[PDB]
Amino acid sequence: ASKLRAVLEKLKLSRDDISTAAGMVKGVVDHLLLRLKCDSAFRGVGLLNTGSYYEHVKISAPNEFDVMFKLEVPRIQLEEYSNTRAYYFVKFKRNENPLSQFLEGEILSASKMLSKFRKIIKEEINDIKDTDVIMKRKRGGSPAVTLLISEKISVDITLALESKSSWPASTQEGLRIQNWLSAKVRKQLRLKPFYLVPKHAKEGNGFQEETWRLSFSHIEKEILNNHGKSKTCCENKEEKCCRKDCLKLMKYLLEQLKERFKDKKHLDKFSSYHVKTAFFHVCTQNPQDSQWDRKDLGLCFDNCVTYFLQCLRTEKLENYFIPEFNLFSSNLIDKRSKEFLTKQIEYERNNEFPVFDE
Ligand SMILES: Nc1nc(=O)c2ncn([C@@H]3O[C@@H]4COP(=O)(O)O[C@H]5[C@@H](O)[C@H](n6cnc7c(N)ncnc76)O[C@@H]5COP(=O)(O)O[C@@H]3[C@@H]4O)c2[nH]1
Ligand SMILES: [Zn+2]
Repeated sequence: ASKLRAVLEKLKLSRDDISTAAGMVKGVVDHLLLRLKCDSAFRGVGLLNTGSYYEHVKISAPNEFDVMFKLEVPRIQLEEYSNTRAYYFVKFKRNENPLSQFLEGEILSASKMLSKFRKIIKEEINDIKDTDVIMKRKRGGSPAVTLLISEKISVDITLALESKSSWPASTQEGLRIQNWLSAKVRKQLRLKPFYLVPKHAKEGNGFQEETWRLSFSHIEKEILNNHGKSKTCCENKEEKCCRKDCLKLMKYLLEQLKERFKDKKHLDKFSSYHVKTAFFHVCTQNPQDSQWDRKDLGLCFDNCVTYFLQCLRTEKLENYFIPEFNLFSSNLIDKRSKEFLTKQIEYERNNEFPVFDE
């Protein structure tokens, strides 16, 4: 526990780097919001509130940042890419929109949208003269256009259609927070927009470049900051839970494991979204603030680690919002690599976590 307090103390020692670093990110992002609004399609574009540093800037890892550009898109009609409960075709309600230039039938093409997004951004980068910034569009069908700044700091930018209609059927039994946050809050949250991002649905070898995927990062941000059964959790000397510290340690335990196997990238498919998602399932499972007292940090950390282990062991980690979307299927992650991480976390848990030593 005091070993873990030590670990949290160290992480705090870099709270000011990711302060100044994030101020660069916010600075560049604003340049983009200007040029994109000039375009007719992306006219009503704006920043989505998903991050802690500077209100729109999310931190996934040290020196990795994350921004969502939301775009209001009236009259959405969804067609599920069937049996893949998170992936959707997108249609307008038949009568005209400016997004017209991206249709492929009755369908809004994701990659067609993504392509113009990119040329607009790549064009602003080829113009700015103060800083050296570059493009890194590399990874496997990601919706993220990724900028790199002064060879140190990297930003994921995501286009996000905003639908203000009722969440789709695949989320009906998701966001199971009624025991934790309340039936009341779940109705409030599920009244809020949802977002579609242009991560395409695989077709085996390639993709289906007209399919979007659901996102709820703004809900994730809210249930992280408004995290207690008590409405006054973490607001006074008497209600200090360790919920946020427990998510930080989990994210950090994954990053340290990832460095140790930097040789062959044996764990490269694991992700802080996996640790976050699993941490939400624990909160659902332990709903009371009494179950996250601050002086019980070591116990709470174990609770998080075992459920993660169990998720790796069972090859099942449900998306928090779409219960039939299994982030740990073999569609997505090989049997072999999940075995790998179970062995290394199991050992880490059984020996007071030597990965956190000096
Ligand atoms: N900035 C950003 N926002 C996204 O929504 C997102 N979705 C994918 N990616 C990247 O595309 C690639 C494809 O991974 P896949 O989608 O098959 O599994 C993903 C994805 O299902 C899930 N995930 C990550 N972010 C989100 C998110 N905001 N909403 C839902 N699921 C997410 O966790 C898995 C690990 O992905 P990452 O390894 O962290 O980055 C992925 C990866 O590079 C994203 N990058
Ligand atoms: Zn709290």
